[PDB]
Amino acid sequence: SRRRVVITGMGMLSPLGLDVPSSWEGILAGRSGIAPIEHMDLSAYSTRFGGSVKGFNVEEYLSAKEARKLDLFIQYGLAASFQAVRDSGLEVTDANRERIGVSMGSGIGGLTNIENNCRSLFEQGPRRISPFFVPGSIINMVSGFLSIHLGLQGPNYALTTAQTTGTHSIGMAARNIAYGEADVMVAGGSEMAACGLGLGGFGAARALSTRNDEPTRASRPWDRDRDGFVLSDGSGALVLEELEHARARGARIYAELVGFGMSGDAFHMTAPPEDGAGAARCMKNALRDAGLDPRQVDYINAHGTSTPAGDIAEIAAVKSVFGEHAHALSMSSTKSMTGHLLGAAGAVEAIFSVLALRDQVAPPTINLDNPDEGCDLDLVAHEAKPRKIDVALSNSFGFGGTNGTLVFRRFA
Amino acid sequence: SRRRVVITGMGMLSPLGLDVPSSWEGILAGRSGIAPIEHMDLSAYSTRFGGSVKGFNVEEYLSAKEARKLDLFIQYGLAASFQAVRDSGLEVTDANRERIGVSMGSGIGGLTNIENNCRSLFEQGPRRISPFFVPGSIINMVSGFLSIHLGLQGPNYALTTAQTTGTHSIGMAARNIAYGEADVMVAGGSEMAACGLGLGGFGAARALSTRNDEPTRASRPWDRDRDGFVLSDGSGALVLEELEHARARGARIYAELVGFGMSGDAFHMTAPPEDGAGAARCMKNALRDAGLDPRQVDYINAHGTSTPAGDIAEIAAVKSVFGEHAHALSMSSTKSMTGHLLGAAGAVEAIFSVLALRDQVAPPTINLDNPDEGCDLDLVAHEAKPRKIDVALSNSFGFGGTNGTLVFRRFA
Ligand SMILES: COc1cccc2[nH]ccc12
Repeated sequence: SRRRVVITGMGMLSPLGLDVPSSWEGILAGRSGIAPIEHMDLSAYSTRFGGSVKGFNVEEYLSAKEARKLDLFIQYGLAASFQAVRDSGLEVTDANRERIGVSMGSGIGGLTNIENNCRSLFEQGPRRISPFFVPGSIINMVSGFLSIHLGLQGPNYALTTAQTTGTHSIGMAARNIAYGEADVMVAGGSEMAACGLGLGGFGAARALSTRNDEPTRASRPWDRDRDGFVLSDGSGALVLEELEHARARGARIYAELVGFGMSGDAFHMTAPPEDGAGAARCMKNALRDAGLDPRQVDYINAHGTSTPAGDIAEIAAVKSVFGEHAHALSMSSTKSMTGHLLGAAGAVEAIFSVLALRDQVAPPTINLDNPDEGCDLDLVAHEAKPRKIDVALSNSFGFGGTNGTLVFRRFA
Repeated sequence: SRRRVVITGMGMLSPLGLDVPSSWEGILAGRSGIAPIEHMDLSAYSTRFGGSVKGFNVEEYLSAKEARKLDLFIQYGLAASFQAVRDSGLEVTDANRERIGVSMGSGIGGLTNIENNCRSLFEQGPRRISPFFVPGSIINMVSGFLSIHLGLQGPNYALTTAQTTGTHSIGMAARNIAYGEADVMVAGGSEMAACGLGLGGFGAARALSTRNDEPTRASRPWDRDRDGFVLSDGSGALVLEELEHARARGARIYAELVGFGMSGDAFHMTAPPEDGAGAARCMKNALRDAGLDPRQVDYINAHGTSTPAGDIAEIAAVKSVFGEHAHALSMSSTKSMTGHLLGAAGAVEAIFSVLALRDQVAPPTINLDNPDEGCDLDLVAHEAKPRKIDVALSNSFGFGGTNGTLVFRRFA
């Protein structure tokens, strides 16, 4: 019979910091993590900036010998996972190791490593491909390497649902616990797509902002002068735990995960429908799953990518789901500051949604200077808004018309 | 309680055939699909052979223009999915489309596309990268494109658990239906890693058989002369359906999906533990999920990759789980004929497990000329074995120590 699921630990690498508290301080202060990319020569690229993780030290987590074998997206996923497990206070024992699993996903996975090995292959021959190429690059190896390091023998898997990955990963890990396949899951996502193929490939789709001369203002969700998403790196991980398991060990509980929705648009490979029909269907599923009145929703962490079609589709979906209550809730895009962490977006944004509940504050949508036609909700323009938040919703929408919604509420 | 899940449609591309009946005819005849890889200079490579899909015509499924946008692994996944939906007879309507979802996965995803776009990037720079590079290469686009083409609005996602992908996709899709989130799911996996990067990547780890002189004899699970797995391409898709839904429309039911097990080894990144402790937990989890005693199992489709460590771990696991029944069941590796389809292995082997139930026959382990030390189970050496099969297991054990088991039962 369906059990309740709470959040007992969180971990993060973002363009705003090397952990949760440092990231959250940047969020509440309206700070941009977006800057010209230093790690490669992008003079031939139409976009030369993004949200980099600054000063990441993998040797806070892993031996340099093991780190060298792993794509950055695996290193970021392990860092957030280790932080979340530590933050939980959970002790892994022979008694509980079979009941603790992991679902850390990625949208694109080890593109940097795949590019570097493709260069070796093409310039020098197959004998120069790394022996660690496959286990060092494939998406499931966050879950794999975390289980090996911590001794987690529960369900072990990874989702890849493009920009919806971190939201789906957390929702499905919550379903694992809810229906008794696990008592604890580490769940979230990680992404490092800032290589030639990543910036070049999104560039070739003309999906990215090209505001190279003012990167901190590039990400401007619902602003009339927005011109596409800002590519960002990092990771979010949460420890999800069955309520009575958490209560039994005296865990600190940040919030309860009460609702999860999925829906497919069945509309277009990359474009969202302008009326937000799939996102509305996904939110309604999530609110019904949480047994809520839609009027209980106080805060929405929007997908809010800063694309022309995506941002307006979300306003349409929120108006359609919430009717007059759409004018009472606060909705913000933290991508205004972090940029778009792709498969990690829904993981970091789930964490920001939990902290909005802990601290009773709506994070701002920075850069919202001139809201576009129809973008007339409370979008928390410019500055953080202290307010009552009992229920918070986090939305993600990705390529393939794939939608995810998570519903969190305060736990007393 | 929980709804029952049945299989009403199946679809496949494999090295044996461009559909299920052709593939299955090859399986029961002990035919190898392994041959030197064509239209590709493998001179500098230690492995020059594998399981290719032969004579695949994508214009049976897609326009030339839509096919040009999509990696081969996506093409293969869509072909299996379209076959499976056709085979099921299901009519998608406005009344059921929100209850029909997709979970089609891949282990490695778009290596061929990444490789071809690397060529362009290194030679000519980023402005030659295809606009469809990202959506045409990411793993969730089989689910994406299938949902868009057929108007499916149910749960839309993609698993990526390396060589466990197909088994986990089908199992979690079955959970979706059992727990009322969907009435129908298309589930399985696809793979096309026969590029420089895949042959090169696995070859650099010396994981592949190098028996270039006799490719049809390379894949020889539990044989003392085995020297690693054989890389293979293709796809499997199953239509999963709630039982009352299938009966109401007069669906042809192949078999019932009664159990799903997951575990993590938490042991090593690429190698299983010698005693198969993880594979044992996973099978026991699957049988407990099915409410079945190990004694009720009649047929196991092994993971059976032809690796020294992998094959012996599976013998140890089966002896551990099944005790005095270990010899009574039949266990075969269809990878002896198909090679190792990686993320699609669990999908095509779920189909062969269902057809073993339909036709009351254990497929052979071909090339099992000299069983290794302790390989003394009924491994169905050389030739198919007609026998009673009421309960059939399909196991996958992949990188990161990720395990999956599906339990299928005869339906009457
Ligand atoms: C039991 O585990 C699950 C995995 C995936 C999806 C699910 N929905 C309801 C339960 C469930």
